[PDB]
Amino acid sequence: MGFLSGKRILVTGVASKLSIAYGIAQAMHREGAELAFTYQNDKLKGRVEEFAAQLGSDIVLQCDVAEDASIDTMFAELGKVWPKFDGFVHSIGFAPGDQLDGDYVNAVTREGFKIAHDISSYSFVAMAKACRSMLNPGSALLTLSYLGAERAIPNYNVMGLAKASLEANVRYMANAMGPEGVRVNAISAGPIRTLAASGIKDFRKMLAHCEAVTPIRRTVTIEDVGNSAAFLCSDLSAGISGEVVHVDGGFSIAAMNE
Amino acid sequence: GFLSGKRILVTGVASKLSIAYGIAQAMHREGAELAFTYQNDKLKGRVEEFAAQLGSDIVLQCDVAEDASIDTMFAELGKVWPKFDGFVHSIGFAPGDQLDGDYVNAVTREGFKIAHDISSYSFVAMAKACRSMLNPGSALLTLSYLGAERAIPNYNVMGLAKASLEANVRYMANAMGPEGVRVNAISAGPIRTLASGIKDFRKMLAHCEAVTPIRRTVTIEDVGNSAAFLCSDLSAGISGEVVHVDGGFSIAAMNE
Ligand SMILES: NC(=O)c1ccc[n+]([C@@H]2O[C@H](COP(=O)([O-])OP(=O)(O)OC[C@H]3O[C@@H](n4cnc5c(N)ncnc54)[C@H](O)[C@@H]3O)[C@@H](O)[C@H]2O)c1
Ligand SMILES: NC(=O)c1ccc[n+]([C@@H]2O[C@H](COP(=O)([O-])OP(=O)(O)OC[C@H]3O[C@@H](n4cnc5c(N)ncnc54)[C@H](O)[C@@H]3O)[C@@H](O)[C@H]2O)c1
Ligand SMILES: Cc1c(CN(C)C(=O)CCc2cnc3c(c2)CCC(=O)N3)oc2ccccc12
Ligand SMILES: Cc1c(CN(C)C(=O)CCc2cnc3c(c2)CCC(=O)N3)oc2ccccc12
Repeated sequence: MGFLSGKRILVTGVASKLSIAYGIAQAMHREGAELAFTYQNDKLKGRVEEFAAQLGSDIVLQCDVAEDASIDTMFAELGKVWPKFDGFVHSIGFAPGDQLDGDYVNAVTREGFKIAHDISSYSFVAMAKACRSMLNPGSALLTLSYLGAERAIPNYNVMGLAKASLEANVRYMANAMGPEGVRVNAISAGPIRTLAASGIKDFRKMLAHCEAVTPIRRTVTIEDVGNSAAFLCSDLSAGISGEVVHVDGGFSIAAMNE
Repeated sequence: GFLSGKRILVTGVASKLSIAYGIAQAMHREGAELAFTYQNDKLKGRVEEFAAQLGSDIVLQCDVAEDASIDTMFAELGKVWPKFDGFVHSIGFAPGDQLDGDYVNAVTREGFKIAHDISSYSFVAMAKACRSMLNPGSALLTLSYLGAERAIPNYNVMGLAKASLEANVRYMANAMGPEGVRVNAISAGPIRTLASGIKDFRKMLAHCEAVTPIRRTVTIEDVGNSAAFLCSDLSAGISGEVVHVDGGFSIAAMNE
């Protein structure tokens, strides 16, 4: 048996075999976790049920994180099979496409700001509120952030604020839930070409420039972050809570190349 | 006055204890011309009174929850200050219920929505509205708290809003830099005002004094001076920065 052996983990945001959530699910199953999955729309229902079936999982439940009721119904359905379980992965992020186009202060709008912060930052607590009573002692919660939280990156715009809010969310959640044996962490992942990479401007050239100046000298993959994710949600990470772990290849800690 | 020749809009003054009151009169002392805003009909009188005490005639209605109110405010300001040299963003709010006890139990979607709407978005929304009017060498300022960067009990979602605000500072600074605009934040230490009203320690909290390097909590005058400096040409080399004005409380750990 590998680590995460006796663990039951819920994985959100699996929209593709390219999704970060797929890479994470693969690693967690390889390490022997019993998984459950969610999907937003009925367009995804077909795909997620198969990825879940490949990974050996009967549990595949709809959930749009915009709605408090949707979240409650999902954890009620999950309760029928998983009365208690050992945490979940928050791999959801959205902001109206047009918000990420050009100059930040031009693009940004009150509604763009709301949706971005609601879906990418609050969604994480909403979900933790709904299943708090089901979490086992020693359980672990994980989310995914980007360097845009810490720095001003062109055309990332409002998402950077949502991610900043999210990283603070990890901190407060970890602090609130610590005492009851629950750890909350985040992975600040490097740039990967997934469903969130389109229709982003200059994404090809951005990865090329990013792979030249990142110390490890390659762009990170969904396997690398899946591995860290599995570790963060495992008892090997029992001493880590409220932390924003950079699975960056070392990009963020360098400056001025070449 | 190192702030002389500058016209700066100060918001969020509602009391002599108010943090913007300290900033305004520090800004006044250094020869700046000031304009003010008030959120409510309730505040109008007090903001008019202090505006008069600082030699200002420009006092305008502005609720930053409404885009129309902001645009009407800057439209009304345009008639007197067609162009000016930036503003001070001393505004924050979450429903009171949100700032009490366990964060996860306290927080709601609506409480999160308002917290972020009023405390973070309003800052850029205001910049958005007056971007046309901002002179080269203009400077924007906002006020934050350590709860952005660490988990403070009973600060709760305000910490998330503040974190968003501090990120907003960097993005605003990066976007508006090329047009000669600077955008920074003062992360102030705890002060007795607001308004902070109905907050649990609080005086227990106010005993940071024992743990804070300078052996006291920071004052409205300390923040006022720093804010004046940050909005002057003296701080021409500083942009997108979160300057901690809390007597070095943030940089210390385990002082008994
Ligand atoms: N470059 C990257 O791709 C990158 C880097 C760092 C962090 N991340 C983060 O990782 C997470 C996954 O992003 P990705 O790009 O790897 O794959 P992705 O594009 O599939 O992620 C988006 C996910 O959001 C879900 N979704 C959208 N809105 C929803 C909502 N309100 N409720 C429920 N489901 C909804 C979809 O199922 C989808 O899987 C995001 O939070 C993203 O911010 C990605
Ligand atoms: N006092 C502290 O302990 C402390 C510490 C660090 C930072 N700050 C920050 O300083 C700023 C002002 O706080 P203060 O201590 O001066 O108390 P205060 O109560 O005087 O300031 C809050 C201000 O928000 C304004 N306001 C509320 N909702 C509004 C809206 N939608 N539109 C327009 N105006 C609205 C009020 O008029 C008021 O002037 C806040 O942003 C707070 O986050 C305060
Ligand atoms: C990296 C990187 C990403 C990936 N990433 C870390 C993200 O957080 C992406 C977030 C995202 C949120 N909402 C939407 C989209 C992407 C695409 C299309 C859409 O309609 N909505 O996106 C960027 C956008 C601009 C700059 C860099 C990046
Ligand atoms: C310091 C400090 C403050 C002050 N501060 C830095 C803040 O950033 C905001 C305080 C605040 C924001 N919104 C409201 C209230 C206080 C009271 C009543 C109300 O209706 N809304 O508040 C705290 C709350 C808990 C712990 C510390 C603090």
